[PDB]
Amino acid sequence: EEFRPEMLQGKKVIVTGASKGIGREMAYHLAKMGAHVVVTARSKETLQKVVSHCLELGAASAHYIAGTMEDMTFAEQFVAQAGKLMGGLDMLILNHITNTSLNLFHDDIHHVRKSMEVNFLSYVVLTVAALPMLKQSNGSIVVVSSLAGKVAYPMVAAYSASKFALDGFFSSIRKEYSVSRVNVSITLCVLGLIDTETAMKAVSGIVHMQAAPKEECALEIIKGGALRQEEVYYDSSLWTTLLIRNPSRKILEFLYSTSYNMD
Amino acid sequence: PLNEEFRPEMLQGKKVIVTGASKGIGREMAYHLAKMGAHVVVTARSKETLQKVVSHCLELGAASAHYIAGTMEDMTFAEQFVAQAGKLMGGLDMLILNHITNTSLNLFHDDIHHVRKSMEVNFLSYVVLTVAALPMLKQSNGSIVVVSSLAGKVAYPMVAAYSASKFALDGFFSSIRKEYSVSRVNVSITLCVLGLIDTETAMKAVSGIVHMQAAPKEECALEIIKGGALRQEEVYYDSSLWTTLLIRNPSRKILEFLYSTS
Amino acid sequence: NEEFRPEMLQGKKVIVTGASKGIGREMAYHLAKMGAHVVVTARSKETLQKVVSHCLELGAASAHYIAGTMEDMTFAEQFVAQAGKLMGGLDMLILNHITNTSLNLFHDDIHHVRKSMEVNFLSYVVLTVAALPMLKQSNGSIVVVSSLAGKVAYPMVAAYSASKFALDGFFSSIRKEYSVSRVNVSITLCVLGLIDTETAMKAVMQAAPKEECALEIIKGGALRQEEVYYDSSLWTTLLIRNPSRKILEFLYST
Amino acid sequence: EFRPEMLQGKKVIVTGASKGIGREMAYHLAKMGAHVVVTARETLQKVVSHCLELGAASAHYIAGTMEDMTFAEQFVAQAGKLMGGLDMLILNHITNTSLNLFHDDIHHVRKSMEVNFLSYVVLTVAALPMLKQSNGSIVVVSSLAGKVAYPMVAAYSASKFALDGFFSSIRKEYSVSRVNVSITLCVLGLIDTETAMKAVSGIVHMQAAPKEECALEIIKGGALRQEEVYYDSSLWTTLLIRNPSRKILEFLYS
Ligand SMILES: NC(=O)c1ccc[n+]([C@@H]2O[C@H](COP(=O)([O-])OP(=O)(O)OC[C@H]3O[C@@H](n4cnc5c(N)ncnc54)[C@H](OP(=O)(O)O)[C@@H]3O)[C@@H](O)[C@H]2O)c1
Ligand SMILES: NC(=O)c1ccc[n+]([C@@H]2O[C@H](COP(=O)([O-])OP(=O)(O)OC[C@H]3O[C@@H](n4cnc5c(N)ncnc54)[C@H](OP(=O)(O)O)[C@@H]3O)[C@@H](O)[C@H]2O)c1
Ligand SMILES: NC(=O)c1ccc[n+]([C@@H]2O[C@H](COP(=O)([O-])OP(=O)(O)OC[C@H]3O[C@@H](n4cnc5c(N)ncnc54)[C@H](OP(=O)(O)O)[C@@H]3O)[C@@H](O)[C@H]2O)c1
Ligand SMILES: NC(=O)c1ccc[n+]([C@@H]2O[C@H](COP(=O)([O-])OP(=O)(O)OC[C@H]3O[C@@H](n4cnc5c(N)ncnc54)[C@H](OP(=O)(O)O)[C@@H]3O)[C@@H](O)[C@H]2O)c1
Ligand SMILES: C[C@H](NC1=NC(=O)[C@@](C)(C(F)(F)F)S1)c1ccccc1F
Ligand SMILES: C[C@H](NC1=NC(=O)[C@@](C)(C(F)(F)F)S1)c1ccccc1F
Ligand SMILES: C[C@H](NC1=NC(=O)[C@@](C)(C(F)(F)F)S1)c1ccccc1F
Ligand SMILES: C[C@H](NC1=NC(=O)[C@@](C)(C(F)(F)F)S1)c1ccccc1F
Repeated sequence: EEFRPEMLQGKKVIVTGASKGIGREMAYHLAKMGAHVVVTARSKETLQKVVSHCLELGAASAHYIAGTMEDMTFAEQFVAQAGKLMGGLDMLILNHITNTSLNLFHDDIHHVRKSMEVNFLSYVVLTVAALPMLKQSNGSIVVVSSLAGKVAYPMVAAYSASKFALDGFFSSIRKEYSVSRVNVSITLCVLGLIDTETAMKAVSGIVHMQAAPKEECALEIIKGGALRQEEVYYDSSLWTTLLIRNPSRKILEFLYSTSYNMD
Repeated sequence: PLNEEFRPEMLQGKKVIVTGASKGIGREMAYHLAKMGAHVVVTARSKETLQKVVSHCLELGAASAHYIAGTMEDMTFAEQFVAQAGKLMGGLDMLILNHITNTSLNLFHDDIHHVRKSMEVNFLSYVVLTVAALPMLKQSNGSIVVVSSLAGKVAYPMVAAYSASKFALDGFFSSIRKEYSVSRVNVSITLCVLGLIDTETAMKAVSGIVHMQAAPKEECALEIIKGGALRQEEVYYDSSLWTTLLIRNPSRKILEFLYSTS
Repeated sequence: NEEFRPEMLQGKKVIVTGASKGIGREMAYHLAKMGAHVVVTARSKETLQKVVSHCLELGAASAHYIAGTMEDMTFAEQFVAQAGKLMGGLDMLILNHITNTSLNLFHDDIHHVRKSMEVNFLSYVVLTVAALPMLKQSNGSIVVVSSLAGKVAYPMVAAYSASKFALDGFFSSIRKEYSVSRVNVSITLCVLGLIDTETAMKAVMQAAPKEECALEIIKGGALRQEEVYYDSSLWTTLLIRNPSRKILEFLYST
Repeated sequence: EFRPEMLQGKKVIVTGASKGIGREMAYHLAKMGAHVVVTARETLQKVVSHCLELGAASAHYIAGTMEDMTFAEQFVAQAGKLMGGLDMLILNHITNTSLNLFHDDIHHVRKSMEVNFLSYVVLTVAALPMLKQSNGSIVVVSSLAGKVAYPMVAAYSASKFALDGFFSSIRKEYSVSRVNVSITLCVLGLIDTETAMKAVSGIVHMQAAPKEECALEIIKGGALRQEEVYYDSSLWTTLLIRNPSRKILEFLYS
């Protein structure tokens, strides 16, 4: 069955990194469809604006909780506070990333580590905190990832490590869930260049290729999440999105799906 | 890569670090390297097992053989280990990154400690060891060998934390190889993708759960070294040597080639 | 955009070639049970009468046979004209016959190569050409039976494999021609592994069931699928797909 | 790795050598100092003389139509006599073709199959004793259309696909029977040949590679005893043509 805006009507959603970029755009779509949303990011000032607009858009309710996802206590506590405020949770959209520039890896281990903590580890912590509420609603988890979390790109090594780790972690637990019969879907989003302020300021110097619109991106993420799709692909090039599928991975996974015996 | 056949003489007098070399694949690499007449420095936590590896290496024919014991959970050890290892041999030609944190098969529930420890031991420390070794490797136009798994190319249930860390290795080191191509760094990076190998540890952890043909650790070890010496980008090793034909990704090579002009 | 149910063949007008034995005979039986009109062909006149009588028994709307050799292109063309006359049209053309073949090393057997190409490939084109007006009348379907050896190289089946490869290239090309020209005739290529037919079991390895093979060919044809895969091993069937070929056709489409 | 030394003094046949890629192959072989025999249906005399100007060890022609299988078998015996043996058989000729939707042109399908495929098998059968003696090479020229479906070239595509099925199957027969003759299938994208440019202008919107390098890459591949040789304008494309799932399935080499 196709996508219909009424799927999100009165759904309780969390969106992280929702103060700008694709995250903000997702908050607004959900707002228009009349969902309950809790947005988060570090900056209370920009979050206050996302919230007022979400209200003007017709969100069933909108609120923010500010803090840094470098802090795993905040991450864990935020999900509880969000869930209690809404009276449950049907969808968790994991979107935030730590600030990153294009540069050749030098000696910047602290940045590799910060990338792994914010972009990967916090997502695991947020998922654990949310799973009980999601099991209750038979809800879904949306993980926002990149082309560089599927293939190798220079200039983004710390950031690619962390997005590859997302695919590794979440694709493994999706298999775990389907045998444990946990009715929580996990959707991985693989995005090419998207025209967000920070992306444009980060890349527009070095490389360049055509950036897709953030507003359509955001909407395509929500729909893959709504339709319990395993992977969402989104780029300006149709070539790229055809090429990003990995049929041989799919083959190996079925091949090996028999050679274990679990209960 | 080098357009030529592997010959053991390629490693004679070469200066090599092997991590997690107290047992399993790591120990067999040290032995192979010793038989070939390389200088070897091995590491792991177990002082006592490391001493035994060193003794066999010396009588096997190593130009020289030493060990330094410590935990790769400690990023200060990792960084110092490499400095100390390069002092022992007078430089470094190959760095083989092989160790991993003790892990066993389990459904993920809420062990964030374990996910964290995995990322630190199986991923972060490899970055730290690589930063420390790069100067020495540049002086010798040498090689980095990163040992990985099937579960670092495809999803596999029960190894979620481990798989996260091995995927991250592909992502990090594959990106650095691109960067080494742009900036003209003559240090090869070989990522090894292994199926089930019959190591003590693996055999106990998967017994009764997975039902697969385990391949021989001795041959596995040699293929890794050969891969490294021939400066291959990837090495594939599995008992079912046809499976290794799937795991290569031409769409990925194409997108990497395609975006190479942006 | 659907799933299969036997009732899709009820009242359909279906030609089955190579229907005197093996898979083709099973296909005719399946179609009879589904209540189709069936015109069967093969060389064996006396065997075909027996196939026809049992098809009636089973519930075919009607059943007829016409005997002849598909080495004769004039027979191929006349057969289709007469099959259409007996049925009042045509909904599905199942092209299944092959010439007699053994596993053998290739030395100097040009005559076997040519004959393979004639019977296994060229007769399929002639029958298609003759059937096309009617299949256009009906928005019908062409079902081409092929082989693993028509996708990949196998020693000892060189002439057979040349003819099965040729089928893929010929019917896959016109299939794209029918898209662009908006001809609503589907083309199904069935790629099959070892099947437990009397002929194959002697000539030759895990053999899949012929009865179940026959139904799967019909299903793909009925659902208007581009390719159908059938082997005793699920592993083999996963691998027969070629995503890369799909990309390149997707590519060159512009 | 390849060096022009490799072909100095080698006895080579080039078919369809009176125009385009074929002609260029003779020239390269001439600048390499090879014995060439070239064939086609006059212009061969022009080609044979220019081969001498470029310093071929010898340069001869035999004119005929590869529609005639008697000619084909005779031409090779003749050519083998003239050079006293054969090292490389380069099969390059094709029948004249146009871009066109297939409708009811069975004669063209038949002609294509005879000239483009059956003749290549006739030439190989006649060449096999000599190529065995000299541990030689067979080089088959094929196309994108011989690996993927492509509208407008159905007949051609069938014949090219048939070359792949046939020659890759015997390649594997040669290995298991330890016959030390190599087989090189060349898969070419669009080349800026005089027939191809006239045939596809205004219809295929594609970048054409040059005649010169194509011939050389063809020659190198066969000199180097490579299984397949891809050549197209697109650096892009050529990573997708390789089919690992085919490789894997063939590894029911058992
Ligand atoms: N844009 C692209 O070209 C593109 C391409 C591929 C993938 N993606 C993916 O899409 C997602 C969104 O990217 P985007 O370009 O929209 O991002 P963006 O505009 O930079 O927004 C990032 C959001 O995350 C927040 N954030 C930064 N540090 C944080 C921290 N320590 N704790 C909590 N939140 C933090 C930011 O707000 P604060 O600073 O106030 O905390 C901001 O709200 C990312 O996951 C990215 O990987 C984007
Ligand atoms: N065996 C397989 O089936 C298989 C399959 C796919 C990939 N691989 C890869 O191949 C490589 C070797 O695996 P294996 O099976 O040989 O493993 P193993 O036998 O368990 O060896 C692991 C090594 O790492 C050391 N180690 C553990 N914790 C450490 C720490 N904190 N700091 C430093 N060293 C530590 C161990 O010694 P101590 O405890 O004494 O420190 C031992 O020397 C790994 O990278 C693995 O991911 C193996
Ligand atoms: N069996 C397998 O393992 C297998 C595997 C892969 C693909 N396939 C494909 O499946 C199809 C059926 O194979 P099968 O195993 O069922 O073969 P089969 O039992 O030998 O039947 C072949 C049919 O073709 C007919 N035939 C033979 N020569 C003919 C001619 N010159 N003119 C007209 N009809 C002729 C035969 O009947 P008459 O003698 O009465 O004329 C018979 O009815 C074939 O297209 C084959 O390539 C089969
Ligand atoms: N050019 C491309 O864009 C392209 C693309 C894909 C594949 N290819 C392959 O490259 C090879 C050569 O192509 P090309 O473009 O060079 O073709 P071409 O320029 O037209 O040359 C074809 C040759 O075949 C000869 N020929 C034609 N009919 C013949 C017959 N009945 N008997 C014997 N010889 C005959 C012609 O000489 P006469 O007319 O004097 O007899 C001519 O010498 C072919 O196998 C083709 O499939 C080419
Ligand atoms: C958020 C963004 N992510 C990207 N993800 C990707 O795969 C890149 C390379 C692009 F989208 F292809 F451009 S950019 C990014 C990551 C790292 C540095 C800058 C930057 F804009
Ligand atoms: C070291 C081993 N690595 C593996 N990597 C893999 O891909 C596994 C699943 C196997 F090889 F496919 F079996 S096992 C392993 C990882 C995690 C737990 C046990 C264990 F033995
Ligand atoms: C009809 C059959 N076709 C086959 N096609 C195939 O791909 C073969 C090799 C098999 F199915 F893989 F076994 S068998 C066949 C072809 C040639 C000789 C015998 C014979 F049984
Ligand atoms: C010789 C050429 N062969 C080709 N082979 C191919 O695969 C084509 C479609 C091209 F190479 F893709 F352009 S063209 C050709 C074949 C048939 C008709 C015209 C014509 F130019």
